[PDB]
Amino acid sequence: GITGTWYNQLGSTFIVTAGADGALTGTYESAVGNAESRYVLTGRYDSAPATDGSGTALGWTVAWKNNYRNAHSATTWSGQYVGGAEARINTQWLLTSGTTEANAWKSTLVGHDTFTKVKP
Amino acid sequence: GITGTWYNQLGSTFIVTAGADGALTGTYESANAESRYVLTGRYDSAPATDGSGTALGWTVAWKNNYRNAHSATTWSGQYVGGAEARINTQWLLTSGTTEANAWKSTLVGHDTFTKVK
Amino acid sequence: GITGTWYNQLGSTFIVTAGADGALTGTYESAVGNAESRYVLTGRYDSAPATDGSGTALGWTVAWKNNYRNAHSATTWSGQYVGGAEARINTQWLLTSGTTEANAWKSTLVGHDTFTKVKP
Amino acid sequence: GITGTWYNQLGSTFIVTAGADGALTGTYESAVGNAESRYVLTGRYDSAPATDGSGTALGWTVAWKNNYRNAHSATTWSGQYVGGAEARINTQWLLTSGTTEANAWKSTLVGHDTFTKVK
Repeated sequence: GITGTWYNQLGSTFIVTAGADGALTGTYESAVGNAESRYVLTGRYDSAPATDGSGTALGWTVAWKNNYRNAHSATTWSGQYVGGAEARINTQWLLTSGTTEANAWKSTLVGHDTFTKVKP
Repeated sequence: GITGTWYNQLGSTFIVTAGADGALTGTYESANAESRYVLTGRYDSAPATDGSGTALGWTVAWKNNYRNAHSATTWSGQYVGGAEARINTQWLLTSGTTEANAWKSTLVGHDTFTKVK
Repeated sequence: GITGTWYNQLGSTFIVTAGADGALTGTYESAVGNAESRYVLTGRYDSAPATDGSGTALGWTVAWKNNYRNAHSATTWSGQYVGGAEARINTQWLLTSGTTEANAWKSTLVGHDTFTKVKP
Repeated sequence: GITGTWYNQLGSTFIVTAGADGALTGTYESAVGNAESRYVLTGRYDSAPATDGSGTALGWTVAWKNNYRNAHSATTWSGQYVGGAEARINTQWLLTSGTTEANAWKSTLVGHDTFTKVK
């Protein structure tokens, strides 16, 4: 299932637990950006997905502050878990930095990450 | 500043508690009990005091005890304080799909939340 | 109609002609970023929209190179024209910079611009 | 290196010409290539990219109307071209459908496409 240790295409490590209530909890370690060591993540997933072959919708957030660094920014990943021999979580993400109003136009980066339970 | 009730531009409301450890927890109401959903996210608990906003994000999976849309939305944005406080966000809404339909799985948009209806 | 001079919420100037064949042509002047004066734009729009009250889908691109500056980047706006007493073009945009492979993860900004024929 | 035929991860094809001063013009079609699947594309690219190893920024639009069909929608692709023996155009896209104002919240899909010179 969703619970386990995942890696994206760039080597970031996503350690997550999916609870019966639809909760996601865990830690994220980023291979890119103004980040070091582990950061808390929380999110939600559909705990009763369809039975027609569709994936399981989910999302989570990391605020890029821990006991060692603060980048004044947060990323959300939105996507779906696809089961099978090679389980996969396919996502698109938004990374918003705190900015002044004059700089808000350049506050948000966008991209896509794919996660598997094997390293890239 | 973040803790409390917020209203978007389209008739949605949420109530959130911003914890001292960076947690966001609360309830999102898209329009009655049947429209209330759990929300969970994170925010920068030590933002700059230089005029910059406070970065944050949260997720709602659209399942409750009454309904299930097999989908989830994430909002990514920043809180801006003061007399006209705002949470300015962009969002991604992913639906569970088959592989053949995955190309059309994700909608994108924006929401602005205020403390006054 | 779409043809005319439009302004976004930041005061950028969008001068566009919508041709009978679905073509958009014109110039863009940005209120923000590494930009000076007018840049070429081209795009497309639905020249026969639905008659059920729906807006008119459209999109356009600016590469941020002109005779004065080159930011090595390009923005695409995707949206729809909404007729009314206060005509409006509502868009979401992607701004991709040319980067190295190691920096590609942070190559693309995302935002939303709304245009009217009156300057705010 | 941009001019020619490109193929995405899901079968789609485009034939583009990159003009000297930054114009992109061409046709976007399905893998089958029948006339009913072909649409005009136009866009722009950086005609003087950096020389430090960075990609070439570009974008283009297709409105999904041709002489045969009209889906009342348009897609923009924003990305960069990377040359070499394994040349690529790496993009993210936005697909906006015409909607009423009440449905505007669900008007815009987002995704990503990677284009290569071989199928």
